[PDB]
Formats: sequence, C-alpha cells, structure tokens
Amino acid sequence: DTGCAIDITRKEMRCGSGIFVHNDVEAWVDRYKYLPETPRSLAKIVHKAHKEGVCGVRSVTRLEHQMWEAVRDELNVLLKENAVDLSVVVNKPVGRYRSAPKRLSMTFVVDGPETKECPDEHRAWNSMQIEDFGFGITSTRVWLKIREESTDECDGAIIGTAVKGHVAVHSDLSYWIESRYNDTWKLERAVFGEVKSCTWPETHTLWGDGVEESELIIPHTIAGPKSKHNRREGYKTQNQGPWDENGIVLDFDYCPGTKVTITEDCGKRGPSVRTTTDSGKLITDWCCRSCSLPPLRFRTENGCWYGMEIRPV
Amino acid sequence: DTGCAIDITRKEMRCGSGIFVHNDVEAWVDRYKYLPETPRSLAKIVHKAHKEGVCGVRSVTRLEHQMWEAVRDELNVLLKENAVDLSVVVNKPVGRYRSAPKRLSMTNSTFVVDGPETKECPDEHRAWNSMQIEDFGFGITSTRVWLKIREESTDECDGAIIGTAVKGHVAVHSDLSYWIESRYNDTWKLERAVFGEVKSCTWPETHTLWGDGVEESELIIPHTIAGPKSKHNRREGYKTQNQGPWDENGIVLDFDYCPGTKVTITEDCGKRGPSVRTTTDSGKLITDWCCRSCSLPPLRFRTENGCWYGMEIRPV
Amino acid sequence: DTGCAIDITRKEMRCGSGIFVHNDVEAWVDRYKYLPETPRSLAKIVHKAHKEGVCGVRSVTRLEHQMWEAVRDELNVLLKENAVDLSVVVNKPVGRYRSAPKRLSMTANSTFVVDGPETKECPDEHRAWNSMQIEDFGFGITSTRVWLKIREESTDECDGAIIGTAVKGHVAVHSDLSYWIESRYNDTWKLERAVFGEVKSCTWPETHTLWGDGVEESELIIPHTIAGPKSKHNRREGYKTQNQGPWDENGIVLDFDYCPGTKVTITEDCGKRGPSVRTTTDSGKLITDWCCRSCSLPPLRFRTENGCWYGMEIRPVRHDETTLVRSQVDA
Amino acid sequence: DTGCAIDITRKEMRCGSGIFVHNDVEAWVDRYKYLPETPRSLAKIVHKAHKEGVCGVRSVTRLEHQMWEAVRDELNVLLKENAVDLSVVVNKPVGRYRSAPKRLSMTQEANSTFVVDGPETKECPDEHRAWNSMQIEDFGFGITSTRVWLKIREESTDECDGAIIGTAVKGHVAVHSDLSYWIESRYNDTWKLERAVFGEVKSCTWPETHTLWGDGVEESELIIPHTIAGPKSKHNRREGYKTQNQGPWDENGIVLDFDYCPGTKVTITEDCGKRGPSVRTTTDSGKLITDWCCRSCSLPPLRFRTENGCWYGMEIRPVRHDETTLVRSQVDA
Repeated sequence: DTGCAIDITRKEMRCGSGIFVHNDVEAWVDRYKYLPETPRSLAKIVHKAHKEGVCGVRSVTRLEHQMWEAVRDELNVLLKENAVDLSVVVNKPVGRYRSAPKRLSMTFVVDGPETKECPDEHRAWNSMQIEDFGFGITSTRVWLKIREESTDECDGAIIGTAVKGHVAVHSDLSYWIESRYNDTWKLERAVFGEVKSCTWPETHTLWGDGVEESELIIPHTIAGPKSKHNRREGYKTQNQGPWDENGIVLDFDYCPGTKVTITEDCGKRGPSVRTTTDSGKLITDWCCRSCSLPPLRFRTENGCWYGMEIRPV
Repeated sequence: DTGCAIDITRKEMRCGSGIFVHNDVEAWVDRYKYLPETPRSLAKIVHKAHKEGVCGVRSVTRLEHQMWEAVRDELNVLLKENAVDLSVVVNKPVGRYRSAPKRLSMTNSTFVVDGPETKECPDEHRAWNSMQIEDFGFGITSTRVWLKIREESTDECDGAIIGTAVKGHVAVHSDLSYWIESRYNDTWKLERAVFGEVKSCTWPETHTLWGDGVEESELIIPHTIAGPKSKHNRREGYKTQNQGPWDENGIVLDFDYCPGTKVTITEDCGKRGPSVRTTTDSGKLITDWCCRSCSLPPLRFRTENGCWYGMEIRPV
Repeated sequence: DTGCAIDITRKEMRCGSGIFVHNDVEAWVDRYKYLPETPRSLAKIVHKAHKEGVCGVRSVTRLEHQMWEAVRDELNVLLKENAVDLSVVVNKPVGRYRSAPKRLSMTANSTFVVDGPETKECPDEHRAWNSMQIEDFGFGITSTRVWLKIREESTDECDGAIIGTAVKGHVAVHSDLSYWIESRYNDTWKLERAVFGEVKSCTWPETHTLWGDGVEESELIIPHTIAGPKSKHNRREGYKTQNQGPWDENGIVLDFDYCPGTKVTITEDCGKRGPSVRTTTDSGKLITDWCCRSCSLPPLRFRTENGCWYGMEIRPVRHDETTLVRSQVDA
Repeated sequence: DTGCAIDITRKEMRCGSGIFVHNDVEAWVDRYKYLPETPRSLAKIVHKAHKEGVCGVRSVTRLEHQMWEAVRDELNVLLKENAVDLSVVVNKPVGRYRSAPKRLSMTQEANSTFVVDGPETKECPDEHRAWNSMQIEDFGFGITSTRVWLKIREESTDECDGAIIGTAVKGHVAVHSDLSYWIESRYNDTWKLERAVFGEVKSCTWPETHTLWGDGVEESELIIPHTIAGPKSKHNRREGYKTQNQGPWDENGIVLDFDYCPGTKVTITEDCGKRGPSVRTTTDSGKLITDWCCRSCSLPPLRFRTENGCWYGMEIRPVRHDETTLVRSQVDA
C-alpha cells in the first residue's frame, strides 16, 4: 500500500503511497514458498485421480514442484489407511516444464523422466490457484486451493507489470522482462529463471492492441506477454532458441571474444547455433542478412548463444 | 530504482529495486513546478506566433497555467526592453482546459492565455500542447521540470510522467493530475477515479493495460477527457458518460450512496439523459431516483458543490 | 534494520541490512514528539514532588520543554479536579539548560514553575532535572510518539535510547536528537563541524564513544560537561577546551573557516587565551585584524544567530576592550 | 550516505542522510574485488623483494589471496617475458591467516620460487615471508563487483585496514564489522556480546579509532582474543567468561553464538575441573556427549558452530569421562 523509494531519473527521494513492483527473480534465495491446503483433502483428491486414471501431475512452476517434493513424504504417511498401494514420486526436473491437456480435478509420475508407463496425454496440469498470503519471519507463506474453472493462462495474483517513466516491466515470480525508450520502444533484457508454458493474462499486458503473434520475440507458448513492448525491430519470434537449457538470460550484446559482420546474402533462418564447439576453435566470424547491432544473445549456464538470424559464414 | 515498501495483501515489508508508482494527486500541497528552457526564446516564439497570427495558447495542465503566470513578469520585462506594443494577461481557469486546432507552428497586442472567447481572437485558431517535458532538476520542495518544444503536433498526453501498474487484483492509470483505480471482486471493475483537473488530451496506448478489443462506447470516462482506452474503465450496466459534471472543481468519481435517494430499479423511468444534481434549487434533496437498468451501488460525483448521479439515473 | 542507500565514496547504490544513522538536527519539521506515560500519573508525581521538597523542574532537552508546555493544561485540569491547590506554569528558556540536584520520584498560591530564570520563589537548589527515561516508541502518521517513564536511578548521563554513533571509512559521527558532531580523516583525525540544536548539560555515555582511551579532559574541543563526547575525534591540533565560548546563543554552528571580511596572522607576541570576542562591535563596526599565539589555520568560528564569533585563542590585535562583546558562559 | 530504511524499534520508515553500515559478510556473492595498482610495477616489487631476501608473501585477508591467485598468471608472463628467473606460486589456505615479520618495499621505478600462503616449508620458512604491505587507495565502479585498488604502505603497521571498517551503535545494539567480521552486542539489563560471525580468522590488530567503549579495558577478559583482530572494547565481553585462546580457531565457517548445542546438557556444579582447550561434542564414532560440567558459567554457554557442528568454550568440560577418542583444539592464539 505505502512505499518509500529513491528516484534517480527525477533526481528526488520521496516517500509516499502507491504501488511498488519488485524484482523477485534475480535473487539468491527464495522468499515465497508454495503451501497447499490441508493434506486430508489432497488424499481423497489423489485417490479420485488414481481411480479415474491420472498417472501423474505435471508441475507448472518450479515452486509447485518444490511443494510436491516437500509434501510427498507427508502425503505418503497420511495415506495407505484406506487407499491401496500406490507410488507418488517427485522426480528431478529435466528442463522446461511442459503443458498437459488434462486438468486435475474440480469443485503418480510428476514431471521428470518421460517414462512410457504414464502417458502425457493423461497427466494433470495447472489446477491449483493462489488463495491468500500468510505471514512468516523465515519465508512468506502462499496458500493454495484447487481451481474451479479450467483455463489456459498463468496465475494472476502474482503478476506485476508497470511503466513509470520510459521503463517498462512485465514480470512475475519467474520472469522479468524489461523495456526502454531512447528513440523507439524496444525490449532491453529478459531474465528467465525457468521456462513454463502457461499464457500471460490478457488483463496484465500493456500496449497490446493490434498485435500480431508472428512479430513477437518471446513466443506466447512460453508465456510471453502479447504486447508491443515484447517485440524488437528486425527480429521475429525466437521459437527455435535454447529454450531447453536452464538459466536463460536474453539481452542484446556480443558473445565474449566474438565479431559479427552483416552480409548482403547469407543464412536467413534456422535453429539456434552454438557459439563454441570445443573440438573446433571458438567461432569468430558470423554472418546475417538483416539484423541490428548489438545482436541478441542467450547467456545460459553452459556459455553463450546467438539468435535465429545469426549464423557463422 | 532502489526503495522500500509495505505490502498489506502480501503481509510483508521489504526493500529492493523495481518500479515505484506514487500517488501525488490527492496530496494537498504542490510538488512539481514547470520551467521553460530559455526565457529569451519564449519572447522570440511569442513574436513569431503573433506575426503568424496566433492570439494565444491554452494551457494543457494547471501547472502550465502556473508556469505562464510565473513567466508573465519575465516576458513583460523582455517586451518592455525590446520596445514592442504587447501585453500578456493570466485569468482564472473558468471551466475545463479545452483543446485548440492549431499549435505553436514553426518552419496594443494582447497575448491572452485562457478564459472566454474574445471577439478579436476566437476559440478557433489558438495553440495547445506545444511543449514537451525534457528533463528534471533538483529541488528541496518543488522538483524542477524543464520544458522544451516539440517537433510534431501530437494530440496525446505527455508520457514522461505517466505511471501505470498492476500488482495483484489492483490496477492504476495515473499521472500528475489523474488517479484511476480498479479492483478484482469476482470480476474486474472500476473502483475510484479521483480528479483535480479535467484535461482533453488522449491517454497513450503505450500506458494502457488490457487494451485489446476495447469498445469505445463502454468507457466510463470518455476517451476525449483523457480516459484510458482500457477495459478496467467500465462497470456492468453503464456506457460512455459524455454528459456529466466535467466543469466543476475537485470532482471525485466513486460508487456509493449519497444522502437520501432510495434504491428504485424500475424499468420505465424515462430515457438516459444529462446528470441531475441532488438539490432542488439550493433547497431540498431529492430522495426518489430510478434507473432503467443499472448496478448497485449507483454512480455519484463527490464534487465539493454537492452530489450528482449518472446519466442512466433520473429522478422520479 | 533494512534499507537501501547511496554511497558516494564507494561508487555504489546498495541495499540490505545493517545500521543506518540519520541526521535529524538539520531539519525544518520536528520528527519526534515526547509524551508522558499518562497525564493522570504525572499529577500524582508533581503533587508528591511539591509535597516533599521540589519547587520546580528544569528540562534537559527542548523536546522535554515542549512536552511540558503541551501537557500543562491537562495536568492543571486534573489537579484542579482532584481538589488540590496547585498550578503548573511553563516559562520560556533563556540560555543553556543547566543541571539541578533533585529528582522526581514515582509512587492558587503554590506554584510549580518550569524552565526559566532563577527566581527568589524557587531557588536553583530545589529543582529537578533528568528524572525520566524513554520507554518505547509509537507509530505516528506525521510525528512518532516517544513514551517516557520515571527513571528509578539517579544517573547524570544522557539517554542512550536515541544516541547514534558511527564510523565508516574515514568519517565519524557522534549524534542524538539535538547534537550532530562530524569528524573526518585527512592524514590525521580531527574535528570538522558540529551543529547544536541546543546546549545541554548531561554527560555523554561511554558506551557510545569511539576512541576513548587515554583522553585528557583539557584537550576536548567542546567541554565534557555540556554533553561533549569523551573521545579523541572531538579534538583538533593546536586548540584546547573551549569552556568559555558563546555557549548561550541559539542556532549555533561550530566549524573551521574565516568569519566574513576578516583575517588572522600567526604571531607569538599576541595576547593570551580569554573569552571569545564577536567579529562586530556593539556599534556595528567590523574588526578586520586578528592574531593568535598558537593556532592552526583555518580558524575556529562560531556561526550563531547574533553574528560571527572566533575561538577563545584568537584575540583582536589592537582596538580596545571597551566596545567589544565578550562571552560570559563560565561553562 | 543518502538513503532510506525500515526501523522495527522506532516503528518508522523514512529517508535522509547519514551513515549506512551494511552487512557484507553474510552475502552469497562477492561484491568487492581487490586489484593491484600496476601489474608492470608489481613485477619490479617482487624482483626487488626477492633480491633483498624475501622468499614469499602471506596473505592477510581471503581477498588478498584471491587477488594473488588471479594475478599470478600475468605476473609469471611478465617475469618470463622480461627474462627473469623467478616464478610466483599460490598455494591453498590451511588454517587461520598467520603473521610474518617482513614487509614489501615501496615501488622504486637453480630455480627460484615465490611461494604464497604455503605451509611451514623448509625452503621458505615462516620468518622469511612478507605480511600486510598493501593499503586501499580508491574504489571503482562495477555492476557485479566494485574495484578496490591497492598501494604499497609507506610506514610499517600491525593494524587492520581502516578504509573498510564500519562501527555503529544506535540505541540498544552495536556492531563492529568489516568485510570479514561481524561482531554484535545487545542491551538487556547489561551490555553483552550477542553473536559473532567469521569468514576467516586473520591476525591483524583492530585499530582503536574504530572501537567503542574502549576505556580501562583488560586484555584478559575479551571473549575474542586481541591477537586475532578482536576489538579491544567492552562490547567484546560477556559475564563469567575469559579469553578463549585455545578455541576452534583453525576451522572454517565459524559462528560464535550463546546457545545449547543440540542434545547436550550443562550443569553449573562446582565439582568440575579446570578450563582447557575446546572439546567437540562428537567423538571419533560420532557419539554425542550429553553430560557437561562447568564451574562459573552463565547459561546459555558459548557455542562455536563450524562445519563440524559443535564446540564449547574453555570453561565447559565433560563429565565422568577420560581423554580418549575425543577431539580437542590444537590452536593457541
């Protein structure tokens, strides 16, 4: 409600009332811990899912995966009094979290190995909603409850977007997309701590009228806001980027120790191309047909990458 | 920008970096003050406009009117030392800051600013929105805002001071004069819109949440009164209020019950028309108000003059 | 605590957890507001005090005087309701807040005077001083409320709940709600500036003092008896205790520079150390010639409301001693 | 330092100007990065020192060791390019950063090695090593890590570097801290030591210009010894406890607290023995000792919590036990 902050662009330091949006992604610890409802109800929910034929639930966010990992032991202890022998296992993640076309319930093989015993076409996905927040000295308790109406978009109670001066932000507990204004509205840098496949809500997107989904940058399948602050000039949707990796950072610069040279005629499109091949020497000469400088680069954990329109001559 | 804040719905108080959109329209003290870049250039532009046939300029914001009032003496001294027959006068803003068709075009005289429609200068060739906010300056009480001139004629509000945000079941479209708030209670709807000025610029679409597939006839605040072209700007059973108390001072829009007035939802109470004041010629207050199809609570206007009601509501 | 900050000397804009010491002396609007535990209890306090041996009280801080002035009416109404022949009158302070022996102990002819000059009715020997202590804080929209309670000891030190002392990489501060003493390091630690919102008489606690080993009572720039820290940061090379400065004016600022339109030259045949002398005489004529026996440059300057003063070592060169104003604090 | 803050005790959020003492020891990323003045002249410094009779250098803080590690390659390259028969080698730390009697001089303009932070090798003994010959000069700018330039000292000292030390007190809480230490004290009817956090154990001497309440102090009652850079203050003491010479000062990740180590019990009976070196709760077989004897403690007792889990102070001794399969500190500071 009330905030008290420093403004460098206005060269002032005021302390008043309004709405303050904070960068919760680039932090070394987690402040919010997902908490489910009473496990006594989840027991019968899991029983109904097992009876119907649900072989697992695919987590939408890393925090739900952490919640399942934390509650597996408690659920196992509380169960088996009336149910039958069943395996609820929380495996480790392999990459981006996919979307399953089956809802969980209404008013187990979790994401991990893609073992054929549990078909993905009969897996649960995105059936929990945030009810209210809880106090806590060590961490902020975020309660949960089952969703009533089946949708295909992200949780709205955690989305925060703002534009104060010439800076714009589309962000939540996982993503953080920035925009700037020097002569035209363009994307500056995006920071993905994970990759989920929900959809940014239509009511938390700014400047989203008359927009074509082909001229975006972050595809709307990877939960990229369908707005005009989400796009860059000269670049199309980056569907074939390094989205399978982890710790993806999107910005516009040069990969370390590299040069980019525009060419009249070279490779036009294709999949994302690796920077260093280890066996061969680090690539130093690159070509493009219609690009802009500095080019975009994905700085994931393994090194550096380039876009879908930059290929080595 | 680094700062600290207190969250009530999140039950936490935290410091960090991000975006801080602050409410500075309901504070009873001034905080900003506009200054021209070069006062000497103002005299040259005024002389150029006078030669080109520009009688005067309409202030877009009351801060622009205050800026003209401040620079009145400086421009008077400049014209006195330049030996030309001219004078500049500053009146009191009568109603609302309307628009003008012309600009400060580039390529005893009376330099009136606002007021009624003079015989010598009609309200048909005046200037409006010819200055742009360039940068800020340090100030202990009033932060200096330095102005320049634009290159192209734009009919939308200046977007260097406009702040919008949505962080959890709550949304804001605000600037130095407007503050519009919307909430989530089983659906998204408008809560409150505190005025303090009535401009006529257009709210930029680059500062507009939920801007896809918006119908112009369902906006509570018309898009000609700098009403955002969003879908938070509406409620169930209401349409564009092009006829309202948009000429008063310090108007507040909210949904509640004014003193008196009963809940009559009959479907035969005439046709929608202009707003009707809740006072019988400085006398009794009407307690019989009816709507053909509306929602509860009704739409009021917390003007300091009194209470009004929406266009759809007409007294029996 | 928790908070973000800008660091000029580190070229940073940080944010995190630690200790932040603010500057609440050079401010226009008062930030705090002293309040007693309850006006009903202070009525019993004052009744018992006047019953035993106390004819009046003497504030230690300006905020304590303001609290007494604010609660005078409520205390008087309560004691009139209790059918007691007493009255509480608050006069206005003249100079620095001097100390008094007696203390207040917890449980219209006669009067209970407050801050003011010495009168035959209530001699200075029968007054209270520094007899209550900060208990807690309260949330306030415009001004936070600081609650007070009767102090059951008889200390002569300043209240530690508000003292803020900090040193961070070649800059040091001793401060509280009415003092702000600034020291800086340039090849040597020395005093640089000190702004007073008042002149108290309590003793700075040693638990809030930096560099307090082997200090000489005769070297501290501001005396230890007017709430000057017993530190070596409160020190300058070439000067001694300024026990006879202009410690009676208001809005006083101590720093090292030249008073306007004057100069000083070092010479050994100058006079001796005495009370400080104003730059301008009573008539209003400047004295533009000054000498010191052993003084460092720039000089020691008092920036008060009446005018501009020098330190007790700087003396006028010739002039006379019949038209010059000299301080008489005997601090 | 203009900034804002949130004060729990005052119940106030405000902005202003003052001094911000910020915890930099409990950080998950390094915010400061030491750099040498000029790598070209550092080679001349090393050559002159080697000729004068210095066979190696011993780092004072972990950041100095990190700087030496990061600049070793460039130093070797420059020395080899200038045709110099000298090599700088950086070893890994073993315990607390000990002291040395020699110093590096100021800048003037079969195989020989320049060992850094090595153990007691007979080639380069302890008495032929440098120590504390550098000084912070200025700060730089960096989005990730700020730059802290260094310069050779002119006059020999045994004191820690005062350009980073931050000491503060406000009300009923005090802090002695720098980039490596975080000492905390609190007031509850008495000022007493409350919690100390270490990143390493150096052996410089805390300057008196940055200490609080350092009047008439006794060196035999300081909880943290003054020979491992413990401030010579009276916020540095707690009642009933004397200096902890033979503590677990050779371990890493130390946190000094006053609490009960899990699963153990302490009694204040007078039939105990005498204070000696620290004794870890767990034996060789990992069996918790659940009977401890102290003479004149003040519960809760000291609790050194290193990566080994638990240690106790000098005054705490085990009950009805013997010197067998139990681990004691071999340090004597």
